[PDB]
Amino acid sequence: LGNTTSSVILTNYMDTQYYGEIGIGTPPQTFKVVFDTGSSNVWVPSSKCSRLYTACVYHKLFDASDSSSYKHNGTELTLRYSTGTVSGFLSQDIITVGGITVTQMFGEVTEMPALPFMLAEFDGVVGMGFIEQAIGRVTPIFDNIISQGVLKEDVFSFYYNRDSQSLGGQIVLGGSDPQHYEGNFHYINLIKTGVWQIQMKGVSVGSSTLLCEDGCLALVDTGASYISGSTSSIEKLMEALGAKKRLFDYVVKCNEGPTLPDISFHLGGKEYTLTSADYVFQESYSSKKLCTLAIHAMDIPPPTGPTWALGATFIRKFYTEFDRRNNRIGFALAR
Ligand SMILES: CC(C)(C)OC(=O)N[C@@H]1CNC[C@H](C(=O)N(Cc2cccc(Cl)c2Cl)C2CC2)C1
Ligand SMILES: *[C@@H]1O[C@H](CO)[C@@H](O)[C@H](O)[C@H]1NC(C)=O
Repeated sequence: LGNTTSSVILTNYMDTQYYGEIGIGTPPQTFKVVFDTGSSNVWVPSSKCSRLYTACVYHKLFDASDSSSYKHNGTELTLRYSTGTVSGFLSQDIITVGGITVTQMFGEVTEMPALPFMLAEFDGVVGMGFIEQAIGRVTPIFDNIISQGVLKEDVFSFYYNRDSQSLGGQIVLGGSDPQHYEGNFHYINLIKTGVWQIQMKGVSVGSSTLLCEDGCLALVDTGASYISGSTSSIEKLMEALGAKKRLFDYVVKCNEGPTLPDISFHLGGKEYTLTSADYVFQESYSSKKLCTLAIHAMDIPPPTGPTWALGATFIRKFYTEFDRRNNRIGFALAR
C-alpha cells in the first residue's frame, strides 16, 4: 500500500451515461469510457472495425499502428451484454486513468451493433468488476492498479450528479471524496467474492413491503443507467405505481409523477429510499405528456441472475464505495 488517491472526472449525459477519459498507447489515444462495476473487461472500438457498422463510424477507434507501446495478442473476445453484443480481439498497451499508468490487456472491438451503440456518447467500457467475470480471464484494470502498490486503500468510489454546467460525477481510485457525501458509510458485505452483489431484504412501495419479502439479490452496477429487477418484479412494482408499459420503458402521465410513492430498498441495516423526484424523468407537469421512469425490467441470466441491479438511479442519491480489501459495498447520502 502507497499514499496515492487519484480521481477521474465524469461527464453526465442525460442522467443515463456517465463517462470519463482514459488514454491508450504511446502517444496516448483518448477514449470516453463508462466505469462499469457489472463487468470486468476493458474494451474500446478498433480501427479494424468495418465502416459498414455505423456505430464504429461515430466513435473514436483505437489504431495499434500509431502506438509504439502496443503488444499484439489477437485472442478473440465476445462480450454478450444484457443490452447488446460486441466482438473483437485482445491487445496490450499502456493505459492512463487519472494520472495512474498501467500496462493493460483490453479488447479492440470490430463488431459494434448500431442499436444500442449509436446511442452511446462514450466509446468503450472500463470494467470495474472481479477477475471471476472477466471474459477470457483477462486481469482487470483495478487488479493491475492494486499490483502497483500505489493506492492508499484497495477501494474505489463513485459519485454521479443530477444533470445540469456543473461536475457530472467522479470516481476516486484509492479512497472516497468527503465533499460528495454526508454522514458515514454503512457497509453491506458481498454474498461471495467475484461479483459486486449484495443481499437485499425487501423492496417497498410507500409503506408496504410489496416485493422481495423473503429476500433477493442486489447487483451494485455503476454501468447500468436505471434501477432494474426481473420482468415479474417490475410488472408488480409498476402496477403499484400506476405505470403503463411502453416498448422499452415504463411511463406515467407527467402530471401524476410528483404524487408517486417513495420506493425503498432494504440493504444491510438501513432502508434506502428514493422519492418520485429520484426515479421519474420529470420533463413536464402536463396531463397530456408521458414521463419515463428510471426503473426497467432486466432478466439477468445465471450465475449472476436473477437479480436486481442498482444503477445510476440509485448511485445519484447514494454515494457508493467498492471495497476490494474487505469484499463489501458502502453507501452514504450523496451531496
Ligand atoms: C455477462 C456480462 C458480459 C458480465 O454482462 C455485462 O457486462 N453486463 C453489463 C453490466 N453493467 C451494465 C452494462 C451496460 O448495459 N452497458 C451498456 C449501456 C448503458 C447505458 C447506455 C447505453 Cl447506449 C449502453 Cl450500450 C455498458 C456501458 C456499461 C451491461
Ligand atoms: C494472450 O494473452 C494471454 C494472457 O495470459 C497469454 O497467456 C497468451 O499467450 C497470449 N496469446 C497470444 C496469441 O499472444
